[PDB]
Amino acid sequence: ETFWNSESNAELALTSLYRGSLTDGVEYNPSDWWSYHGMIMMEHLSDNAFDRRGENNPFFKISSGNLTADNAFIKRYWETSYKRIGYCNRFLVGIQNSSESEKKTRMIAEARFLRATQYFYLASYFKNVPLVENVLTGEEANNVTKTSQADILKWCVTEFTAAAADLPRFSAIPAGEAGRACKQAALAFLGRTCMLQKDWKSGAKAFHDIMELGDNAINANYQELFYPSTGTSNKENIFYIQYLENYLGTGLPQHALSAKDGGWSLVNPAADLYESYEFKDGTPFSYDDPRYDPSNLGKDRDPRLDYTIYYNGAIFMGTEYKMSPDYSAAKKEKLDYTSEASRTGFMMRKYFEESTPINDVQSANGLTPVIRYAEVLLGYLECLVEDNQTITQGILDETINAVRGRASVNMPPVTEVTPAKLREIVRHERRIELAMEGIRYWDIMRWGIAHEVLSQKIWGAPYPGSTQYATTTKEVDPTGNYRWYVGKRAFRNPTDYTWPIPQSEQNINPNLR
Repeated sequence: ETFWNSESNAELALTSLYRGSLTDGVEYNPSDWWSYHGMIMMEHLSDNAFDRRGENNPFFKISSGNLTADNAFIKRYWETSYKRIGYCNRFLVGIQNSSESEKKTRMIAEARFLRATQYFYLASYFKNVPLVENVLTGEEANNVTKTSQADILKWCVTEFTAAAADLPRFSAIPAGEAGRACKQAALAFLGRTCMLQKDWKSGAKAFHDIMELGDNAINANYQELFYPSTGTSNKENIFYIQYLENYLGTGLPQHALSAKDGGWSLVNPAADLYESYEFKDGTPFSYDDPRYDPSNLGKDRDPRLDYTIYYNGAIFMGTEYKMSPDYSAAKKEKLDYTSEASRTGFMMRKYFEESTPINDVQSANGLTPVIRYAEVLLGYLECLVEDNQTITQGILDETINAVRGRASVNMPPVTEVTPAKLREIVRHERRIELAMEGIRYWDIMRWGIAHEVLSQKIWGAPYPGSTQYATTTKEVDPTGNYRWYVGKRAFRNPTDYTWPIPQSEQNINPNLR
């Protein structure tokens, strides 16, 4: 009532809309689509990575062929979404009659952006869900009906478009507003919404609008995009989550560092990601190529491999990572099926600013991008290809080659303009560029290839020099490359393209059965 008489009170409410259910530190399940477990660890559901908790862990079961409606992780995603939606709805109603101002107009756009992102993610995975815009009582909420995915996505287009119009451009966001949604953040989600609709023409336009605004650019340094000290002082990270150790610190280090650095090794990259990176001359990787060096897995490979993952013998935080079937379990250096250590032989390097001390691995500074300009450039190109628009070398140079040409990466430029061939090149570049950032599952789902890439066994790092490998891997690598057997998936086509409505909600509301 009187609360809304004050712009500072509106600002306070808006801070809660951004925060959602995120809390300080370690989380054992998602607290938001953008939390470390909600976003980054979705890579565990993809062909890029594995969850150390293993094949029986219900998070991993989301895409392994074993998802059921009583799953605790899908219920978290559902409830945190609808909790934020409900607070956005109250905010949008409550602010309507407050004094007009530029700040009021901006904050309405921020609330609409935030609400629409929740429906974007709900629509990506649950697909057909209640579209709630009004403040409901508990009873009313228990009797809502589903809206189709197509109708939700159309609504998201309208909402992201309206939000973008009234959000400041990226260049107008000062340092003190780091983390706040800009025009380009809303346009990037608009573009992703259009790709889900397969409205490729509209998606190309949304991403191209970001490019033509001219506020963003590819950063010279790839690693620094993901570090707290540098991640907000570049022109590439459009939308991100900043963690400040005195406020809501991130527990990602506790969870994803290895034992030598105080962590629990929860995040484990897989062999199929390791194998995806090109050689330095841009040709595809093969274990049969003489450039493959089992003593230095990142040597003569795309620099993004060593920037993103590490492995036995690599240096991380100034000391050597030791991980092998031959090493000591007491030292948490053994690769096995039980220790508090990597299940694959790989670890994630991305997001860890190695030269800067971390005072508390359970509540650290951190910076996790949600929308990067590299995704915008690759998204634009993907949309043009899918919309049957002619690709020129100029277009390649402004998109895929700007991403590959980043100074710290400097990979050979693409010249392919044949659309069928370019589709696979762009999808692959996107896989490499965005690896371990929580987008791969979203991509393999929307592309309709999840049932192909998640129909397979999961392998780990190669160990040709291991004496214990032959008798301790659950299965000897049938390709002859001595990769560790990690586990398997049997994603169901079509069932696992859609998450079921959580069981508790089906039980309450007959319209959701």
